[PDB]
Amino acid sequence: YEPKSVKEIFIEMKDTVELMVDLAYASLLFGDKEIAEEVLELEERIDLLNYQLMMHSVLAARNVKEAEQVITILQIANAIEDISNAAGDLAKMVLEGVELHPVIKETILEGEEIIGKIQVYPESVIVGKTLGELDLATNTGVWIIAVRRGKRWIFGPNENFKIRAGDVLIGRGTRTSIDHLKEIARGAIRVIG
Amino acid sequence: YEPKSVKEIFIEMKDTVELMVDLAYASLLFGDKEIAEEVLELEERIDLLNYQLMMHSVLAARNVKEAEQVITILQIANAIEDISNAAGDLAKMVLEGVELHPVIKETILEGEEIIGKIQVYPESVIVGKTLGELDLATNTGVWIIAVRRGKRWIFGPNENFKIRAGDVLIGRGTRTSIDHLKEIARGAIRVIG
Ligand SMILES: [K+]
Ligand SMILES: [K+]
Ligand SMILES: [K+]
Ligand SMILES: [K+]
Repeated sequence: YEPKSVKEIFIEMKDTVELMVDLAYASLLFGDKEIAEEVLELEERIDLLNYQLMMHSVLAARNVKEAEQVITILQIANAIEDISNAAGDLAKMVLEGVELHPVIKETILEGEEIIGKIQVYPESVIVGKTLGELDLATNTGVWIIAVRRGKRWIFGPNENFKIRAGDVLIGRGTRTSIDHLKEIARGAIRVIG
Repeated sequence: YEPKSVKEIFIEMKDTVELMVDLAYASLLFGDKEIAEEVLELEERIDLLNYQLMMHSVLAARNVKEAEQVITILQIANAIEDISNAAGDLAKMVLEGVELHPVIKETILEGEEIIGKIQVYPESVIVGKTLGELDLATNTGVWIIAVRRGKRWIFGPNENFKIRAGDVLIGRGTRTSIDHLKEIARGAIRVIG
């Protein structure tokens, strides 16, 4: 069983907690319980990652100096853990079926950074391309945090994920970026970058 | 004194806490105490905003139904507050001069989403343009969270902020997006979008 490094564990924690906050907001925006449940499942992966980060960290330190540096890692993971649980608190609200004040969804759609639902049409130039090749974050400023494909959800999709007509992309980015990607997705704009 | 709405207060809280997390990571990456101090100052603005959100919220509810909806707002603000304090915990570490384990900066530079320092040269096409007109988030995928201009920091700059040669932009985005913006900033790529 090949050994993982502290860094790769740390990186997954950081990447994961950020995905969780995005999905938490998405679950509130669309009042979607499945997205919310994904957030709680990720919250457990965070706890697991944190445990491994601690195991690795602890064993790594053998002298005072090393110990002090290992502690800085644990402190940041602790802060990450707090952000994780906060995201979990947001998801719980959706899972409880609570009736949300209307300003909540509006706020999510009107902040500097929003969550948007993007329908992919048959004639769009992104149909048949992987996220890896499209690399939407880089090329559009829109970060794809999930895709609804029929009755299934693909959360935090790879660079290997290939887009199909009918897919519904859940993206994060500025309003303008989102509206832009929609036109592309609609096929109205037959060019990316 | 014109009345603010719950939404605008809520929006500033959400926008602000996100800026705080970005700056927290930036203060760790560059071991920069001034950025870290900005994070603690923002943490106070969050508390203030939260207080106002509570005042407004409380007064708004007059019946059981309204009260239940107002509570959903307070619950989310509470989660935001937890993310705020977590960001503050990260900044405290930098302010304490703690010696960071090397994996920390590497992790910030190697995650899915990174923090990058971008030098603007005299010959770059963005010199003399406002963020509003460049709207880098939309047009490049790079989110500018701050600018170091000489001996001064401008945090969370407006759409009215005009870029100058010599400015050092602090951006958030994918590695590829960041490297791209650097070429533009270098003037090597005389075209944006
Ligand atoms: K040890
Ligand atoms: K805590
Ligand atoms: K009342
Ligand atoms: K707490």
